[PDB]
Amino acid sequence: QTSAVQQKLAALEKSSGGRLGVALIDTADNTQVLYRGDERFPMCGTSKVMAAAAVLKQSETQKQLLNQPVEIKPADLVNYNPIAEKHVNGTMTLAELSAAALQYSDNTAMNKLIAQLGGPGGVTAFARAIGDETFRLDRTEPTLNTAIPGDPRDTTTPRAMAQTLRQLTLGHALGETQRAQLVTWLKGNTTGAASIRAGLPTSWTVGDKTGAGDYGTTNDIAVIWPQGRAPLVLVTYFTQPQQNAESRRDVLASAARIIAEGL
Ligand SMILES: CO/N=C(\C(=O)N[C@@H]1C(=O)N2C(C(=O)O)=C(COC(C)=O)CS[C@H]12)c1csc(N)n1
Repeated sequence: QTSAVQQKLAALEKSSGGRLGVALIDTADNTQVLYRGDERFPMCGTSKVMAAAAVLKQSETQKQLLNQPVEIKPADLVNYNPIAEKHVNGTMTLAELSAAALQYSDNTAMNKLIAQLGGPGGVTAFARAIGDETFRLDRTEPTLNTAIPGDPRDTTTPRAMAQTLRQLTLGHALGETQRAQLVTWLKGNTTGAASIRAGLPTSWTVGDKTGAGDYGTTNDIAVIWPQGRAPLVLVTYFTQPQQNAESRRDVLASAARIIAEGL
């Protein structure tokens, strides 16, 4: 059985030609609205939130960890390194790496976060530690974005990622200082204007992390503070049947617009 919300999302999905996954959590009453909420989707860059959060968790017991400089070698650079390329034969702190990964989608920066955690398995272990039983990170950048049909690697479900993003940004999966830091990073994201943000009232404060990959995979996860009501968490995942499909950030904006109706 479906609600009008789910029917609108299904119609959007059909018109888009792809596969859409949505999870909304309204913290006013802890209700969820889901569309393909328990299907796996390739996370691509939305996985950078889990890696940054894992390092924040480490820093709760290692207080200067975020300010630890990490060497950036020429050999570290991968396919998209807008911030890290400014620091080749130099350093970035774990805070700077987190900001670059989250706010500029820097893939080299993500690889340093992954390395700090001991590899993709370290990121997954953090996910399990905060109660996310679904998330899995298997690969480093750039191959974690291959988004191959049927491939379980580097996937999660909309429901799981929404629950986790809520716990990280509004709940207490992290310490208070670290939660605030993650919120600050997400709020300052530079890559999200055309995605969930484009489908929501401009007066709402939004923190988000985008992701993109092959199969026209177009993703965004967001924490949302509407004017005068409890915050929301929204995950919108989208992927398409053919490997070189075009990005569709408009589909994410449309999904957000549908979800926002009545709120
Ligand atoms: C093998 O890797 N292939 C990638 C890829 O690097 N995806 C990563 C990902 O997510 N990224 C983000 C991200 O984390 O959102 C953005 C966003 O950056 C900007 C400026 O908005 C830039 S691409 C990078 C890819 C991307 S699209 C396609 N067919 N493939």
